[PDB]
Amino acid sequence: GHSYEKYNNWETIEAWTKQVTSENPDLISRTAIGTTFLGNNIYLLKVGKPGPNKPAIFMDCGFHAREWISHAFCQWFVREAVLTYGYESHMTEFLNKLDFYVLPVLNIDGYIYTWTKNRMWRKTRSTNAGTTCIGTDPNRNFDAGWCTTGASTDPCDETYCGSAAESEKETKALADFIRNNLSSIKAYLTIHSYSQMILYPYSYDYKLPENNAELNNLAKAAVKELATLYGTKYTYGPGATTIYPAAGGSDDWAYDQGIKYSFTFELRDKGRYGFILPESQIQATCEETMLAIKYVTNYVLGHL
Ligand SMILES: N=C(N)Nc1cccc([C@H](OP(=O)(O)[C@@H](NC(=O)OCc2ccccc2)C2CCCCC2)C(=O)O)c1
Ligand SMILES: [Zn+2]
Repeated sequence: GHSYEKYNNWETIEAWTKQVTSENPDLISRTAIGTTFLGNNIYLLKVGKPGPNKPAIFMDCGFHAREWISHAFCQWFVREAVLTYGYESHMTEFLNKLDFYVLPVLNIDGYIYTWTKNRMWRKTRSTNAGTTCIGTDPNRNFDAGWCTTGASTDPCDETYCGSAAESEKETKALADFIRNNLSSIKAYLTIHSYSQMILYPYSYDYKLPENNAELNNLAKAAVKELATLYGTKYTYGPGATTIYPAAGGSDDWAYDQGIKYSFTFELRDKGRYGFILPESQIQATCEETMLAIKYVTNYVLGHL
């Protein structure tokens, strides 16, 4: 049984994507953009009032298996969009004017594994020749300064960058989809935990975006909206120096594809529970994160 206030396993999440789609056929369609190393379907939800050539925002969760509040949020978001459509002015405008592409869980095989075997697992669950070490890091596997810094060429490492960029069926599937929908996608948002931050490019080098001032202003105003609920303090800035150098990330890659608004979110907390954020903080985390996402969304409306 599914709950938005608890963490769901992949069976429950899969069943939910099918169920939430069938009940909101007017606001949600559902596809699979590919399969994982183990053969699981990577589901994508398109949320919005259908219409001709609508611009889109793309958000994914569950890059990293152990970061459960991530997966929890994509689900919370989807329910917020469909429950509040027509009743809350801003989301009503949002869904009429654009589409949200929500990818609930990218790294499905890893996420299963954190339920079955190792709650602290991070990487995919693909094999590597010549070793029993399992997994590539999805967020070192994109073609953005690939494996030049902040990434390991050791398969046993937590940031193993893979045998080549897009070696993972999962990262290939996501890149392929983005690359084929470049004309419509205006923002890219990728949800991780933890740290309470909003990051923008770059991490594969120490240069800043061409619209550096704009993204800085935007992040600053987003973390302000988020604080308004419970006073939760987020910080923000470029990835390389706000967290660490790390090439091959999807935010840098999407940006260099030409998506001008490209952010990595780190949700709660600051380490007191870390990846094991208790279920009793899901709702409050998700509620405050919504205000940040919606603020960014409204701004992007200015550029359609
Ligand atoms: N292009 C990017 N690198 N973008 C980016 C920006 C901010 C964070 C991140 C990601 O960080 P993350 O996985 O969410 C996560 N990092 C993490 O688990 O790192 C594990 C690790 C283990 C061994 C070596 C190096 C790193 C949080 C970072 C902030 C402190 C708390 C943990 C990432 O490492 O892919 C990526
Ligand atoms: Zn992560």
